[PDB]
Amino acid sequence: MNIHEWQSKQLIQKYGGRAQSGEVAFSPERSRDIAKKLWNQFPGCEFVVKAQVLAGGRGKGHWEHGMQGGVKLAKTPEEVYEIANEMIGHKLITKQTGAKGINCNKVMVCGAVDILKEFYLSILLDRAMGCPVIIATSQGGMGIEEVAQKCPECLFKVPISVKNGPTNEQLVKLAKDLGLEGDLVQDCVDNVKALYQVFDKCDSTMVEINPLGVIETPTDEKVICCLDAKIAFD
Amino acid sequence: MNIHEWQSKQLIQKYGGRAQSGEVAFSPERSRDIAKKLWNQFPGCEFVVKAQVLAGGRGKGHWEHGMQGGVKLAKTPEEVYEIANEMIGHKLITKQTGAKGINCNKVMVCGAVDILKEFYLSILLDRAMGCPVIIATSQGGMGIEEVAQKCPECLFKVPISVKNGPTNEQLVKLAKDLGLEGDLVQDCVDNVKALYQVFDKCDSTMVEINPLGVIETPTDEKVICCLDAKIAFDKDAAF
Ligand SMILES: Nc1ncnc2c1ncn2[C@@H]1O[C@H](COP(=O)(O)OP(=O)(O)O)[C@@H](O)[C@H]1O
Ligand SMILES: Nc1ncnc2c1ncn2[C@@H]1O[C@H](COP(=O)(O)OP(=O)(O)O)[C@@H](O)[C@H]1O
Ligand SMILES: [Mg+2]
Ligand SMILES: [Mg+2]
Ligand SMILES: [N+]
Ligand SMILES: [N+]
Repeated sequence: MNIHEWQSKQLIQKYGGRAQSGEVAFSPERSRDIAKKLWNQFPGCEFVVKAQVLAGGRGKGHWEHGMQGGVKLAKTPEEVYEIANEMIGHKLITKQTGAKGINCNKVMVCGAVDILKEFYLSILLDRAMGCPVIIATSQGGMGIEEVAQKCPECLFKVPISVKNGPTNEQLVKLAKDLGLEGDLVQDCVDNVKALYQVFDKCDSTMVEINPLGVIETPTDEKVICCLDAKIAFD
Repeated sequence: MNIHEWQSKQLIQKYGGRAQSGEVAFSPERSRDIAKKLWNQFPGCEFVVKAQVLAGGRGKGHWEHGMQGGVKLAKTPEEVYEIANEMIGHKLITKQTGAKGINCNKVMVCGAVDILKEFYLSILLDRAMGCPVIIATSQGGMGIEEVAQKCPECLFKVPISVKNGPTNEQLVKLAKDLGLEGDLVQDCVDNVKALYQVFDKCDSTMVEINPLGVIETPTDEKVICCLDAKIAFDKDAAF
């Protein structure tokens, strides 16, 4: 059992992680209202509409009626209406779904942000090791399968003490191994700490953040932020 | 009679202008909640808390009990609570108010944005000329009075046909006179068109935008945006 993106992100926020939960809408009219209200706070901003379905590969998927993409850029609230209207009540087809696609009943409306770096981060129980493991790569753009066979220096695997959880030294090293400097190191530490707490305290089978991003705020500060989230349970 | 910033900005938006209306809160608890919810959309953004009072010079004002500023930057939702708690139910003292200040009953919570340029733009009925006039300077940071005597080249005054309203050629020239190029020229034209419609169709005696800004969106697009707004009306006007 997997939970939806927005639910996973809200759970991450509850444990102190930074994640763009946006706001969910169950109608295209409501989606447009969310975007219009957000223009009162950041005039001229763009939007991203994210189909909330239990499946990956949304961005490169397609809809029966012709729309391309399950994660779509929109420049206006009316474009948010148009995009959400093709998602809600319709089926999205991705490589992780059969040709049957999967039904979508709601979308996430997000502000469009500048993404500087994309990381992959997952937390799971590694049966071989017999302990929790934090897996991460500094090349979140490309799949994790390929990364381990086209640039293994960028993939990192961190065994975790089950009883003591991650140590500060482990997380600091992981942040620097991913290429982070300055304030971003401790920012990353805090976020991975929160991601592990979600994993441990929620009895999760997997916490996968793809991508864990370095984004710019509207005033150009660099911060760590979960831009996607998949949390699984048995 | 002047109306509050929140109302002026929403009125400008109704007529197609770009203005940061933010969201109004009547308690510090609500102010915090607005900021926290906004972090779901632009994580890590900063905030600006703006006292809604009928007086200018808020940014440079002070509160009796020690806080400095009526327009204040806040880095977190809890700082928004702290700042708003010192505004709501308290009196702000500015250059335009008396010594005792003026009561503040609500604040605007706004997202912090990068401001590239600040312009002054006003639309009013010039009695001497006997027609509406659009006044603007490319130096909105300094007072319009300072501009007229230390850089008059930056102040522009455009008489408007009362019957036909501003022409596209006047507005294009004004945008270029203010130093704009590229997409910002037409962006400025559209926004000033909207401001004049507010002035004309709402029977206003003054629409003052100080500053009319060039701001960056979160994805670094440059757009025109009203960052302050003062609209006046005359209850005892000539019929
Ligand atoms: N708010 C956003 N602004 C800009 N780009 C975004 C935003 N959120 C996500 N993206 C981009 O969209 C891509 C697809 O989104 P994602 O949530 O990962 O869905 P999926 O992995 O199912 O395709 C991300 O890899 C990221 O590059
Ligand atoms: N959202 C914002 N982000 C950053 N700075 C802002 C924002 N809105 C306004 N400002 C700045 O705050 C200053 C003071 O606010 P303003 O609305 O002009 O009030 P007042 O003129 O009464 O001081 C503005 O001139 C502008 O420089
Ligand atoms: Mg993803
Ligand atoms: Mg002002
Ligand atoms: N940015
Ligand atoms: N910016």
